[PDB]
Amino acid sequence: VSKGEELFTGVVPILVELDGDVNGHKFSVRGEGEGDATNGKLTLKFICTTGKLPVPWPTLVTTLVLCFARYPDHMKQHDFFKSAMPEGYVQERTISFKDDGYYKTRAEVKFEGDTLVNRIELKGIDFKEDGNILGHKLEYNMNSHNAYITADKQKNGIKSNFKIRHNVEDGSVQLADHYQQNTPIGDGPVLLPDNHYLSTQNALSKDPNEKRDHMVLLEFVTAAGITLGMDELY
Repeated sequence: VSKGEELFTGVVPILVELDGDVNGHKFSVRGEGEGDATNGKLTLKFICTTGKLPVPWPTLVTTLVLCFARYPDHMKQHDFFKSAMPEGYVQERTISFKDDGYYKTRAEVKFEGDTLVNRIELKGIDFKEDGNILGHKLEYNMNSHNAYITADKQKNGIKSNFKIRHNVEDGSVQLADHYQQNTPIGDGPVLLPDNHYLSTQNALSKDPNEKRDHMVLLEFVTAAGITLGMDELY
């Protein structure tokens, strides 16, 4: 059994640190805020600490803490992310932008003291310098999306693939194809889920008093997709 989910019954401080390198354009992002897994809510503010972000903020949303998803009571058995805590998990992605370059990300999500920390290394390769990404042609928003989760028993974790649709400023859509894999950091017991999905919504905004390049982010993540019998009504 895992008492990791007991770490998320209250409001939990969050720290996010990202080092990025896209086509040799280097940058760093630091975010801070708090997560409320009981409601599936994230409240975060991110700052590009190196000045100007060379990619659009929306393209980093998926990279910048699924342990804060709201799993309904009758799905708590399928919450891999909290089960790996406090030792945490590694989250790896390839994000392939269609007709453009790709991100490779490696993150460690784990508790450091009282704070849930997401520390990411990102490399971007083969981008067009005036594509939608390096050219900053994407709208500052984030459509709602459902990401299917499947067990990865042969790696003792989960995997997921899903397509993010970024609205382009001309009205077209930029597809970002995500392939994701998570594996625990510690040796403890983890829950391997049945197939299900996470339903995510986002609101991106700006802080009036912030002169630095930044993103204020509200996010909701709720698990769904596991059929509910009357046996769980008990």
